[PDB]
Amino acid sequence: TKEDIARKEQLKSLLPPLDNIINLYDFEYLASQTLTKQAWAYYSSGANDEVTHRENHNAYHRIFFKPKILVDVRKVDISTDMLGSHVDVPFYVSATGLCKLGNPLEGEKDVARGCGQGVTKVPQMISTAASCSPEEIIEAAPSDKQIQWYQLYVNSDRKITDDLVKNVEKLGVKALFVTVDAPSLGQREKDMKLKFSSKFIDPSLTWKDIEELKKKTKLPIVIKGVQRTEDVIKAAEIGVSGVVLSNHGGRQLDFSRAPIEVLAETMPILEQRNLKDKLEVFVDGGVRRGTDVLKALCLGAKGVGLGRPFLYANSCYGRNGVEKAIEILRDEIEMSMRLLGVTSIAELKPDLLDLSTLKARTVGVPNDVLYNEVYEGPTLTEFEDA
Amino acid sequence: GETKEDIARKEQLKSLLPPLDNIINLYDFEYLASQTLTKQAWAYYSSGANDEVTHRENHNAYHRIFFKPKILVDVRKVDISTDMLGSHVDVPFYVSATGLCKLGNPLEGEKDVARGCGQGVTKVPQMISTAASCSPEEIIEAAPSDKQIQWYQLYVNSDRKITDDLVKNVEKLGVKALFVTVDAPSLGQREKDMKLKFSNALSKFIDPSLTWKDIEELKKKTKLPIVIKGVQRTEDVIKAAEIGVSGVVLSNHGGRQLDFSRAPIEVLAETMPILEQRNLKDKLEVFVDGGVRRGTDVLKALCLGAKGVGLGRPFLYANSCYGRNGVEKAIEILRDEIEMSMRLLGVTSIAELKPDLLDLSTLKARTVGVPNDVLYNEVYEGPTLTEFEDA
Amino acid sequence: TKEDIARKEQLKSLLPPLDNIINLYDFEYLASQTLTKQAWAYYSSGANDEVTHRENHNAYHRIFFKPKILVDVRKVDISTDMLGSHVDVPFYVSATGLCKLGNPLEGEKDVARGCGQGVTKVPQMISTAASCSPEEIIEAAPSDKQIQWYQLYVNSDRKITDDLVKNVEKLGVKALFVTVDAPSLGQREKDMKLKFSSKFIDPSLTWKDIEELKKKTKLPIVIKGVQRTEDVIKAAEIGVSGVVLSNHGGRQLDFSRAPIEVLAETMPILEQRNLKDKLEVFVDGGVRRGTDVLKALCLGAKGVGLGRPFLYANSCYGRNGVEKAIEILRDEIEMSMRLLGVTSIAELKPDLLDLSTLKARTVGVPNDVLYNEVYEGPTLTEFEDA
Amino acid sequence: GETKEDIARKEQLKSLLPPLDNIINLYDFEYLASQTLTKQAWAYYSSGANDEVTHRENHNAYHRIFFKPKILVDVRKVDISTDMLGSHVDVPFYVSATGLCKLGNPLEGEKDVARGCGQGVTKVPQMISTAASCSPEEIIEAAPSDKQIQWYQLYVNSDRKITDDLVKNVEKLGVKALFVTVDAPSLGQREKDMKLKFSNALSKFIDPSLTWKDIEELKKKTKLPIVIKGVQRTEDVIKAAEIGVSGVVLSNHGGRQLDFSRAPIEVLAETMPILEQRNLKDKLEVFVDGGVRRGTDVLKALCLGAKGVGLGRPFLYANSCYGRNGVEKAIEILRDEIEMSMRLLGVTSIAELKPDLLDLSTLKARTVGVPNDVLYNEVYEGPTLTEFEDA
Ligand SMILES: Cc1cc2c(cc1C)[n+](S(=O)(=O)[O-])c1c(=O)[nH]c(=O)nc-1n2C[C@H](O)[C@H](O)[C@H](O)COP(=O)(O)O
Ligand SMILES: Cc1cc2c(cc1C)[n+](S(=O)(=O)[O-])c1c(=O)[nH]c(=O)nc-1n2C[C@H](O)[C@H](O)[C@H](O)COP(=O)(O)O
Ligand SMILES: Cc1cc2c(cc1C)[n+](S(=O)(=O)[O-])c1c(=O)[nH]c(=O)nc-1n2C[C@H](O)[C@H](O)[C@H](O)COP(=O)(O)O
Ligand SMILES: Cc1cc2c(cc1C)[n+](S(=O)(=O)[O-])c1c(=O)[nH]c(=O)nc-1n2C[C@H](O)[C@H](O)[C@H](O)COP(=O)(O)O
Repeated sequence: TKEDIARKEQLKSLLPPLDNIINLYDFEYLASQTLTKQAWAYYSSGANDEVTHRENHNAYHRIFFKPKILVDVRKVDISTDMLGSHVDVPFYVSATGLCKLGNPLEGEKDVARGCGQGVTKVPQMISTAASCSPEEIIEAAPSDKQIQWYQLYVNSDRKITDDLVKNVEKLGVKALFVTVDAPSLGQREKDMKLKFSSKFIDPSLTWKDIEELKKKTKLPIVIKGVQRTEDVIKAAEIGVSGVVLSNHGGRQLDFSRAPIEVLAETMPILEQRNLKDKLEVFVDGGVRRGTDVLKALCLGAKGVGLGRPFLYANSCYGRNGVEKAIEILRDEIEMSMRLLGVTSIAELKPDLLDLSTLKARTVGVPNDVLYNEVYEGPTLTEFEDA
Repeated sequence: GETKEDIARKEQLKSLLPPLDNIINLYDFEYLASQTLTKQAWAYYSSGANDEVTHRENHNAYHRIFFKPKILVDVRKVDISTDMLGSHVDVPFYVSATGLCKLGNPLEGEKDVARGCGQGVTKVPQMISTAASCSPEEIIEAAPSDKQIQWYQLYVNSDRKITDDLVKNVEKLGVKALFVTVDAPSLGQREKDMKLKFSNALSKFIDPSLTWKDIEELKKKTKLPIVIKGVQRTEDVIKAAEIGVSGVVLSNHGGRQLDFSRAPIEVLAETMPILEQRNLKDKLEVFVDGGVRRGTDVLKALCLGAKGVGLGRPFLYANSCYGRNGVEKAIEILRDEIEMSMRLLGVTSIAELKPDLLDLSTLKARTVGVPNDVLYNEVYEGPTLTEFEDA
Repeated sequence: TKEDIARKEQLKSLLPPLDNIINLYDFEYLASQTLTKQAWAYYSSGANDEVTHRENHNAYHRIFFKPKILVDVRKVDISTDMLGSHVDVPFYVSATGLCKLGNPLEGEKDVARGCGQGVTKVPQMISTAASCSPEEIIEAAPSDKQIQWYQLYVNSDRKITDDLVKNVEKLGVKALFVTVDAPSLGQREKDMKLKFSSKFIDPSLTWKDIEELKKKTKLPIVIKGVQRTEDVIKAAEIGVSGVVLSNHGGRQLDFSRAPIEVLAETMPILEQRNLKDKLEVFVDGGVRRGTDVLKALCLGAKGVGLGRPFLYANSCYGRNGVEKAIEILRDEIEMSMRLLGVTSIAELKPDLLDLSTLKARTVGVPNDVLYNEVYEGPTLTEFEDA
Repeated sequence: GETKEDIARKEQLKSLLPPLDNIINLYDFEYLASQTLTKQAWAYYSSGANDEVTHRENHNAYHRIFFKPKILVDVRKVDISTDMLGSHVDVPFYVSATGLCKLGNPLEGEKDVARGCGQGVTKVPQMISTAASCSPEEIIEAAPSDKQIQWYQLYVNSDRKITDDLVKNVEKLGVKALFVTVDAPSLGQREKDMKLKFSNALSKFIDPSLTWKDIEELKKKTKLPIVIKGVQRTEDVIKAAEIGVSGVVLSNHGGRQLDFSRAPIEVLAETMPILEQRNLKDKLEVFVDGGVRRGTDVLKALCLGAKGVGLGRPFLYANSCYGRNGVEKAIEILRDEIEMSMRLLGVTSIAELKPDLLDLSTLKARTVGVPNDVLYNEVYEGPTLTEFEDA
């Protein structure tokens, strides 16, 4: 609408220096003002009323910390293992389709770059729906040490999916995340409203098919989009490597629970049956601060994913932005680890958390409109007129 | 009390209404109606009893329920048809009785909802109000389809002969059930309505004497299935089963009667397990209404074991902005919302919607916060986001 | 501040016709705009941060109704007995000092008039701190049938209080409410802020003194301002007639509980010890609708008081306003009784109430300012530009 | 990053500040400071770690506690004096350590709080910060009264000789206890502060290695009572008692360090009963700080068994607007708030403040609402009040 005049003025040199970016929300704010209406709609959107998208995040605040004091914390290590690889941090960039809307010149290529160009090396989940080719993305990663996973929507045409699995294996991805929370497309209304002037994805995907995909590949399988303890147990029973507790960033079923709350529930069940070492359990949704990450890890998550935050960093400052987002988050984790009073990821245990109010998921009774309207609050002292 | 704001409202209405294809959800209809209906029409449709808490609560209580969706289930094909009161129904929801539909649709009123409910590929049951602005005969005649279900809403008169003639007439006109409304012996005080009359409660028409005996007698006078509409507690659900009526609507009249009646979704959750405990499982069909605006709302109620879920206001609004095709669009929006969240839920039929698909652990978290600390919050300044360069 | 120009313009003929007053809040609104800054401050005020004042009301919303349908409700009776007198309604006007601030010409006289001038006769509690004399108030009541109670602050000079008790007995008051929640004055900051350009009340009042006051008078004693089950039991043990569960309209101790919540707690204790008939138990605070009254009565209150609502009616439309406030409330009760499915005050029992969430008295965790600020809600469909 | 808004702030400050007698509560000081301090001073004082939730929570958690006041008790005379760490104290509260008090009071800084704490009829303990802008000697010299209590806040340096000299110096200067701060091995990220630096974390100074052994050693090196400041869980309270230190401050540094540390009032409630269960009753004096702004806040903490309650920010604000007499006014406001609500509580001394005066049943109701339904709430129109006549 010939208004992106204003839009290139902000982008251009009105953007703050990267070094002035304090947190992940800063990236989000700037993204909100500079992207095209449709890039913004496509990235920021959730399903229907977007309660789950929001509740993904808010549920972290239903958990508090019980930190240890008087512990030597001079030295902290936040490295860990995810899917047989050693990783610098306990988080990753979750898979995120069509990055070219926000970063038109480089797209998914810049995520790879930002994930390996600096001191800390963060795993990248690549979308089957990436606007770049899997080859353009792997051959762009500036360090052999960095790792890459492939996210898979299994096609109705299973020949397509059988060759895809084979092409990514030989390109060096270290795992397959099979997305199972999107048999039909979540109704994302922000998109639709602006639009006013599936085959891609097989809705028949079965457990039996996952049993089958186990046999046709040597890459480790994580079932991405589990939303129930019962199905975590089912992933164990069929012997996949892992599972992402996820609701697609609240882009699919609205009133899916927060994965953090589901985590809290499933981990203890997985212990009453030996299964803690069997199944790596990942978590995404709503994660915006180092303490969110820490809460997850304390509950038993092997790793925690982020989508939108990185997507927004990438869309404003490309690869450099991604590297900074990594820096911001990695420091948030170390700094708060220290205040928690532990020194390694393996020391992050449930006794560090206060879980007594996890289930305080409330809906107030409607506000008394008349009563509140006529009431006049207390008032501060004023300053003389002089 | 309308100005020549009849004009501001008319240009609004007049071609400024967006194309029907651009309506995404049931709220849109609501929004459009709020700007285009006459002040009296808007007040009559949109209002509730006293402080309107029950009205809003009806809706919010749905949000105290979350889902436990099944993954990696074959959800290629999905069917949302079911049965209600002995008839096959394309859909698990229906249009509840609303009086005076001509305030919003002056030309056609209830006839246009009959048309919307029955014209297209998806057909929806319609409950006809005793306070309908059109006649029963007009509304039944108007029905474009033989396979479409019309039900009749009854207010029993103090003069029982009138009620007797009425029941005989609608049975003969071919309605398929009687919903006897029991939650309005006294008329709920809808203050938005009163606020117009100035600056702009017992009646013989609805008999405040209606009793359990009266319902018992009524069922010997007709072969139509009888439903008690306006049940607000489990004790009365059990009572309904005892007198052997067909069903019950857990309802509070859309928050238009008693304020601080519970959300029907909450009563449902309490009631159905107690109806297993006592065997009465499928002796009584249990319907729920009020505050339903999304397919996931409908799904939650069915998972608790509602036979069907009714909507009032959303259909009023569609009819008032877009007549018959508005009603069909409303039917399509909701139909699609239900099918699509069934797939994501991991079930393929109505019978497969069961309590184990719901997380019910925070159902009871209906809270009133301690008043906030206005001075503390006033002086407090929150974090801010980075700004763009000054220039 | 020569602004009460505006003030007499509203008062004068800008005031809506009495017949256009729908509810008790309407009176409150109009009062808010027309009273002097200091009358408003003096009436509307609560203690410190005014949480209790507000929580008095909000706690009613922590209770829902379980109403009976298919009950013949053609006929309802809301009459009852309070302190050996038959009363038309199950409520009363609580005592309220200095009514001349709002109604300068008539004051406490107009409350009496409004309480007996129309069809329904409501009891009046008279303040020891009334701006009118007890004689001017009793001799103004236009029906002998109407009843009057006296509220007593016992003076440090007990001669003053001994003659006062004697003067009100012979003037025909049918009871004494001894106020015990105000040994020191609650800090009411709205007053203080505007003011910037005790002996009256004995802080040594003891149980022993109430035992003593029992002997020196034949009028029935209600201890007004009980805030604990433990002290209700103490009023029983010393054989007073009644007790008002009250915190002075949140004008005294902030973070006193809502009397409704205290009611809910004490009534069942009074049954596990025979005491339900022994002690009449009254309740005030926050009551603004017929359903508030009904909730109280269902829990076992013998009556429910209101202050501010009547005070505001009286201050805008004097005696006529008071009569209308009575009408508004009395109809609210009958109408909702009917919808509840009972026909007499004695049928108002706890089984009519849903008490499962009485203790859902919550404080949210602080709002996530950044997260919420950047989030953009869903949006309604717009209307064409045309 | 100050404009010649140094001027807008100076006319504000300059005689436009209201008379001290017109200040009603601790919030007023806060308000006045927010308009008169330099941007850096305001950010440094008012800010917390990351999203600042713990900071606000410190305060709100007090509101999860209600009172069970005793009636018809003789409350003519009331006494709020008590003892802390072996000294008699006029009051149950104290001024916690805040660094850099010269940002707000350029001329006098910490010396003016020393004066405010000790000048008048009511005297209040002062904890001196290691990051004080004035010197210990300056601040102690400044104390107008022999009977006034000064305590010292210690950050142990990586170079322990510096800490050793410091402890010997302040002991000799006559401070009455050591508060060793343990909740800041890493510096909390206070983003309001950072937001100025642009567009306008380990240090050798605070040793991140500090250990339980180090505290044990410290107590053999001084006769002063030692308090561990920044205890955030009961497990560490038990640990403090085991090594036989004098006391513990349940504190999270005013929400300036770990975000999502609990409200200390909540930890208090959990901790004290466990300190009966194990006998350790009065082996350890337990202090609480953070979010305290009213006398009833102080009362709640004492009823749970705190020995004393500390305040940071409110005293900073009084000192920054009004220097020494601001501090005294703050002391008087709070002193009066405590005495007056003791009477209404129905007790007459500190020892009489016990758990049975509190309603603790909703202490755990720390909730996060499900996000609200923006579309539902948007279209919804509430009831309105009557209007005055058009004319
Ligand atoms: C933001 C976003 C997220 C997407 C995403 C696209 C966007 C714009 N997409 S999508 O086009 O199908 O909807 C996917 C995707 O391709 N496949 C997938 O498994 N997850 C996808 N995710 C979800 C992602 O994997 C995380 O679950 C999600 O972003 C986590 O939520 P936050 O963004 O709140 O961290
Ligand atoms: C919105 C509305 C609802 C009415 C309604 C009128 C309006 C404007 N009316 S009424 O004039 O008596 O109040 C009736 C009616 O005629 N008879 C009846 O049984 N239900 C009536 N209902 C209630 C209706 O049957 C549903 O219970 C109600 O609309 C469901 O709530 P929602 O609108 O929130 O879905
Ligand atoms: C509104 C108000 C109430 C007063 C009241 C004065 C005002 C302006 N006064 S007072 O000057 O001491 O504070 C008294 C009073 O005289 N004595 C008393 O027992 N109650 C007094 N009450 C409290 C009254 O008895 C009720 O408890 C209170 O008004 C009930 O709260 P609502 O106003 O919210 O119903
Ligand atoms: C407000 C504030 C508090 C500081 C404070 C500085 C400020 C501006 N500082 S600080 O520079 O390291 O962060 C200290 C300090 O020097 N040393 C210490 O032990 N506590 C320090 N505190 C914390 C103080 O001792 C109390 O725990 C805190 O102020 C209590 O919280 P309220 O302000 O909410 O009462």
